[PDB]
Amino acid sequence: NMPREQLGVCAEGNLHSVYLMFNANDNVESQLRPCIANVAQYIYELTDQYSDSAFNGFVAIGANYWDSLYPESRPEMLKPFPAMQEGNREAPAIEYDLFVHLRCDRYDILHLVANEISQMFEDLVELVEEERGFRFMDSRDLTGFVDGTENPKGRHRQEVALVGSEDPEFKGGSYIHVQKYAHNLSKWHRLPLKKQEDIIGRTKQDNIEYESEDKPLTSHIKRVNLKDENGKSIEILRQSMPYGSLKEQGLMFISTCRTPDHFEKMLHSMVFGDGAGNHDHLMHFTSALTGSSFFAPSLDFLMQFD
Amino acid sequence: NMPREQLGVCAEGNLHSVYLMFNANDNVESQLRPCIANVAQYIYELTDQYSDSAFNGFVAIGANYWDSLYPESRPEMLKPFPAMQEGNREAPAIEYDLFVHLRCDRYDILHLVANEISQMFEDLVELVEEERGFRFMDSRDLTGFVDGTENPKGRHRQEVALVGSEDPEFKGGSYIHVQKYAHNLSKWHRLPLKKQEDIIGRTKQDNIEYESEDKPLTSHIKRVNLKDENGKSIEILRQSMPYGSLKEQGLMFISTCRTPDHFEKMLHSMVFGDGAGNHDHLMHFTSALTGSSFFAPSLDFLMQFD
Ligand code: HEM
Ligand code: HEM
Ligand code: NA
Ligand code: NA
Repeated sequence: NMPREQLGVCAEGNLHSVYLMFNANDNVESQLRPCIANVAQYIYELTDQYSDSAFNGFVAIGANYWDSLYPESRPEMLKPFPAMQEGNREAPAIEYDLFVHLRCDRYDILHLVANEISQMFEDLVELVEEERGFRFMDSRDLTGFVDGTENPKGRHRQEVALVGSEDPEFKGGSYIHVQKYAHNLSKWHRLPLKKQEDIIGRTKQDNIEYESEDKPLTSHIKRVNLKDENGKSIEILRQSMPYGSLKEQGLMFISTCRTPDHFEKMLHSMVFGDGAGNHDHLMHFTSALTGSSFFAPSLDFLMQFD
Repeated sequence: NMPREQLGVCAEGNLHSVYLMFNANDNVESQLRPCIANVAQYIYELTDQYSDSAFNGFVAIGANYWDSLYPESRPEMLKPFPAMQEGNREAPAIEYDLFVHLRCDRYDILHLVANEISQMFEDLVELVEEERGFRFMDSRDLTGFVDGTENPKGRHRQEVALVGSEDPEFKGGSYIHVQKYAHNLSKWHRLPLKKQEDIIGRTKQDNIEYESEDKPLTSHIKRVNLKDENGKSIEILRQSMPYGSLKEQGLMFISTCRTPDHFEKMLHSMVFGDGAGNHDHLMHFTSALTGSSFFAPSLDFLMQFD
């Protein structure tokens, strides 16, 4: 298995993270492609340098810019963010050329690395968005509920997240989708505890999954636990973290997967619901401000250039 | 000594911090004064609740708003930020009604506390500025030099920072000045090491103070180490931390002192220099974007209301 996946795609959780969205200047693709190689490599190398603080990271590339940078070849299923909307439940698409996802248990080291990576890009791209993620309590979303529990574990993570020999040229790569969710915390926190629990489908403190028969059809976990046309579970590996500040704060939702339709099917099920009009009531409490599709290739793919 | 100083004024350093600047709505002083009491108290109480992560904090009150909130009485020496400027060396004044200074070795807890404090203010004030500070490496400024070394230590901190029986009514309070310094890091980091060291007056890595005779008259430490009309050292207790992000980043300079002219004399010496036109060359590398004067009273002063 010659291609090497970037280490931050499947990494276990961290106390802190940085999210950097760049858009490229006109006609710079000849110069960026090798510069992206250096950055990808550096990010990999930093895993070992900063092992002490579990550093890890990845560089991913926007769906709408792939063909300016990599015109000769393409991931089989790559496409733009799947915009959708019903009522107040809006999932907009806002694409960026490049995404740099950085993680560590030390914040000072991410500040340093970010500064460094920014200098690596020279005057070839513009920084468009920057946000900083943080672990909240014992891996909780700012809603006060534990986020992460039913994620793939150990080697299953690789199985779920990484492209394999279905697409030989891009094996080691992952399909990435990012939604910046701005929570309405004042509205949420006026809910009685039982309502909160009924919206997620788990108890808050102890984080105990409801029994099947007890899960409401409008609950987050009922809506995003799907099975394929053959009964098999349809999974993703999420890497999301709380983010923001008083002005604006919520979840930086990140999906990683060997196929892009897993996230889409889940999102459809959340916005549009089950078919008897049972949608995801969690969506009454937060708003997705962005929606971006990327591909994060293997290191080896990124490096074959200049 | 009945008045109790707020615990965050003299606190030892922390890994993280939040800085919140609020301006009050029209004619709300009757309602704010007791609400400020609750907030001050809460911040104190949180020192014990979150001892595990060395939590501490203070609420301070702008020079230009003191008399709307506390018309009956005033700190003896309280006045606006001492604006000054020569050449490109600008120290502007931008005052805010209230400052909430929060600190902790855990960032998640500060996010929570900030959210909470914001809700305490209701619709009586507007949030105007928020920034987050962080320890960089072994307590270094983003210049790569250790910041803090010659600060007062142990009980001397209290001696330097806190008003005493010179002003009985406000004993336990401190005079606070805040400058948001935006560093030009690209410019700084093109300096050869010896130049950097010559600008600060200490060696970078080992942080060794230059000998007197070797300190250049334009070096930061030469300029801000002053003696009074009787030879005695003129001190302040700084509580500054690195802050910001790629868009903008530098030092959140914070001075705390029992008298406000200490910081002023230092700042004058930095901007205007020694008198043979030897100013502080550090100022060629960073720009002070804000300049705010506050008073942080004792808890007991703040609490005597409604
Ligand atoms: C405001 C944004 C969101 C929040 C606060 C949130 C929160 C949660 C929480 C608390 C859980 C239960 C703990 C766990 O099993 O991980 C969960 C489960 C899950 N979420 Fe979300 N989520 C959000 C958005 C999304 C989105 C947009 C998707 C997909 C497009 C998604 C997919 C999933 C999946 C696949 C599970 C595991 C369910 C299972 O199989 O048991 N989440 N989420
Ligand atoms: C860009 C903003 C600033 C930076 C990066 C900076 C950095 C430093 C550094 C690296 C030191 C030496 C280590 C130490 O003894 O603490 C120092 C010392 C000091 N600084 Fe600054 N400083 C800044 C602004 C200021 C300002 C605005 C003042 C006063 C208005 C000030 C007052 C002092 C004092 C009193 C000392 C101790 C000097 C001594 O007695 O040895 N600093 N500063
Ligand atoms: Na490098
Ligand atoms: Na409270």
